Amino acid sequence: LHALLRDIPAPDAEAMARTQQHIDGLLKPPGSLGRLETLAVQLAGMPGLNGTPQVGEKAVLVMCADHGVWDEGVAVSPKIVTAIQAANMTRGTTGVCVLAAQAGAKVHVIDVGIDAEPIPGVVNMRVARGCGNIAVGPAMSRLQAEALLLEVSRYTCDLAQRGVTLFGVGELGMANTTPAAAMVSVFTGSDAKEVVGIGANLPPSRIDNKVDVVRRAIAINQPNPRDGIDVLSKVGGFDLVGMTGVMLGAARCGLPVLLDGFLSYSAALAACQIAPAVRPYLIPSHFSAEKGARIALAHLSMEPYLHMAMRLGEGSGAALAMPIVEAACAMFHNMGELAASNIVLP
Amino acid sequence: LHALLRDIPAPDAEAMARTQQHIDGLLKPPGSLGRLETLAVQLAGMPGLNGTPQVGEKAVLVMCADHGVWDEGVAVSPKIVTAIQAANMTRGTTGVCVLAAQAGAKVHVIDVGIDAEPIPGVVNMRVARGCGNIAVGPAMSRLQAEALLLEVSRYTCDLAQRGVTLFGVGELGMANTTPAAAMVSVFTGSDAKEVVGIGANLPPSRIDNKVDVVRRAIAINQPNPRDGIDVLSKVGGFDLVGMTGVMLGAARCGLPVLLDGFLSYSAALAACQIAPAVRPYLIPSHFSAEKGARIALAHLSMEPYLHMAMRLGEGSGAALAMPIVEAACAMFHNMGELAASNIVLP
Ligand SMILES: O=C(O)c1cccnc1
Ligand SMILES: O=C(O)c1cccnc1
Repeated sequence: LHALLRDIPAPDAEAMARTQQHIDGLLKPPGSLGRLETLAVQLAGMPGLNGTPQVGEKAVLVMCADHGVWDEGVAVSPKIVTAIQAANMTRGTTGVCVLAAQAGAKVHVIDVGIDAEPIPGVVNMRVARGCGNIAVGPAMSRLQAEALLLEVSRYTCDLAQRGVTLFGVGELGMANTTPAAAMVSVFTGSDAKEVVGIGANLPPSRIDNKVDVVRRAIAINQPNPRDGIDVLSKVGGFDLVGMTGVMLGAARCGLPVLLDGFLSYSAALAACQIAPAVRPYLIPSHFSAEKGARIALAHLSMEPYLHMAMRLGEGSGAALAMPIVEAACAMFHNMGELAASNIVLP
Repeated sequence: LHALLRDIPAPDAEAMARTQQHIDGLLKPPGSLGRLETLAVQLAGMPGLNGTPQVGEKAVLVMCADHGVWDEGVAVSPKIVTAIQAANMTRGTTGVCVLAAQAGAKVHVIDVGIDAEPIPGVVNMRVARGCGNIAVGPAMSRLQAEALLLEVSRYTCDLAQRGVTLFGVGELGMANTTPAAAMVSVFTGSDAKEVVGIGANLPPSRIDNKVDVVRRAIAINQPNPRDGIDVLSKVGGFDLVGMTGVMLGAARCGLPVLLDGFLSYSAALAACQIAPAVRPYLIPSHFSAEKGARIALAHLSMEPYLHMAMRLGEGSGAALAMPIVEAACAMFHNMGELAASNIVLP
């Protein structure tokens, strides 16, 4: 693990300078394609990409797990929905499934801690049958967190060996917006009231209780904001841990990862805390409708491309942004050049 | 023309109610897919769509024309770029071409007033060799404007007869951000300083002159803000007119149109002024980097989906948003149902 973190490659400034120059020569006013240009250059700096903006195979990794905090009445969805939906993920009927198919991406469902019998067809990396209730103690042990990070990290880099060049991260876990909010509060230094949202249609009344639960989790566990693993293990969850693991894995592999929504932002804060070298590999997708999204994004210094008021999760926003990534590549490789048309701009 | 405007269909409230209900039953918390849901319902109300969110063939119509106002020093691109780029549109090397191909859309290049010899391969609907210089008089005659509207309108609806279900609008015309700004100022009641941008890399110094040119255009022509055709003919251009015509055509045909950037917003204001019935058929794509974009969008009451800081034009933003439209359709048709999984949410 220390190794892993040690070996995360820096971005290739040389490939990036070459990309920039190429882009500037394209058939358009310089910088006119804005964020599409910046993205392309960003991709070019990624070592696993072979010095150019490219997209080969695509995969969305969905981390599923249950949370003990569900018992605190912080979620209106029945707990069993985690297991049901995970199964549905196998049949291609879920939101992420439909969107991924549209993007030509494959979905990998990973069980990191569902509180139910094993689901056939789902990748088994189960830590336990749901994590501890963060309101009265830690979600899991440091060991458990570190092990899972390692395991998902490897699984991720391994997919690279098989042609995957672009990853997307997602989750599934009833009540997971609670630990997500706690992490955000901790890493950001924001008060819980500011970052706690309605999650999956939590009624406005019930909010207060959610905020109190978050506060309790923090007071009780005293996670250290300077230690991302500390935070994850104390006030996070298996699903959140697995997401951070995908990010660590892609980075080590020198490949890009598309974030999803709120849950993903929380995992991204932790990953960046654990290894700042991770940052350049992350790509935002959309702007989550969750209340604490703006704050989380600000701390990551990211501006998402899509404003869809989405708040489903599962990696649906990541899938939806994949075509954008491919567009930056198409632009880069298929557009004609100014010089060739004899166009000279001041 | 009065006919045409007369026959624009209202949206189908019945299909819309049916869509909403179907969406609510999908495998996700209600309203969790946000804007993707709203879009789907919007499409379902479009009569040319057959009561459901569907996307058959896609087309981007690019209206090319030159402007006499170029002589006022309001643009740094050589005038000839309009003709060059129009030709390039035929070879598939431009920005819109590359993006449309990625979206599986076909690009139709239409010459409505390029100041050069006819370009083989380009649809010929040329009004004149560039429009009049709005700084000292009107861009064209009311007759000319009305005729072009009619002609493009028909061309548009005709494509429908051949399987096109989704249109995208674009333009190409050196100096066109000047008339675009004038229209925006007029329709919005905003002062020119607020809506005049740098267009295609106009140097900061040169701005002042651009603002003065806009003001002059307005003082001199006295366009009537309550008459969209009046405004288009006086302080618009052929390209702008053609774009409005596509919008009128799609609406009459009861089909959706994806807007592009700043130039497109200006055309949309005019179309809406001419026929409010047009509004429900319009779909924003991205948030143009042009200074006056926020104001124009506010008046159209639209919030774009994409924030890419783009400012190329040609219909590139429209092409980039097409996958989003298809996503709303995929969601609608391919997702599983709550009831089927025995999921009950309060
Ligand atoms: O932003 C998300 O991904 C999200 C928000 C609420 C509930 N589930 C997921
Ligand atoms: O927003 C646009 O479409 C645009 C802005 C500047 C120059 N050309 C096009």
